[PDB]
Amino acid sequence: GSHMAGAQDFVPHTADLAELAAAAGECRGCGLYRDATQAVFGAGGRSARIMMIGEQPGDKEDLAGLPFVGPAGRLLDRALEAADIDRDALYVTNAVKHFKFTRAAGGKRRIQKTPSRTEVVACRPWLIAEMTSVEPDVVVLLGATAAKALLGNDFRVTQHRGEVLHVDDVPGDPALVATVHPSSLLRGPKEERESAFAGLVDDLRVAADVRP
Ligand SMILES: O=c1cc[nH]c(=O)[nH]1
Ligand code: SF4
Repeated sequence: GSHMAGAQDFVPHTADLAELAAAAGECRGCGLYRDATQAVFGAGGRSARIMMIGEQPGDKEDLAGLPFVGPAGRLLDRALEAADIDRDALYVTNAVKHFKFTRAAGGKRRIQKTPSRTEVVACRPWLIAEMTSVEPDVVVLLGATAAKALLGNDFRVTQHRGEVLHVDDVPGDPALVATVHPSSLLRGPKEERESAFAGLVDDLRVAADVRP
């Protein structure tokens, strides 16, 4: 009803990641396909047991067609290295698959703008498809958007950071760990950003030890 179908019309009944990624290029589940160059689907293979979910592609992601290749990806890799996790053993994706940005004169263009909850819920069927395909043991939710995508619109990362949680409406019942988004660490107060980074590394280590 006045709740949207969003991407559900566009998701094929398949577990194959190539078929899903190509189908996502055709998605018109929300408005974000219009400004964006292409859909940015996940990176990695179905053999991964840990899935990590960011917010949305940024500028270089939208051009490259792959997640976490810009500055946020550098910070993500710093954290993964500190947590002794191999990025190529992960399945990395985003809550929203099309880059949302403004082109408005005169400000910085091609910088991320906040996805609407409408858009996140519209795009969530792709996440469900990816979780059905990869069958992760653990899903790390990087930041508020991704966390709310699976844990609900009233979810606060600051109240549950690093806890190992479960929800009732996701296929296969992976453990969920909500944590800091690496992009949040690019700028901000020094002490809090470094405490947040250490907490991210802790949460990543926790996620790597969990088998529900
Ligand atoms: O892939 C990406 C890049 C930047 N920020 C995100 O949330 N995901
Ligand atoms: S952001 Fe997601 S729901 Fe919206 S058009 Fe792109 S793939 Fe479809």
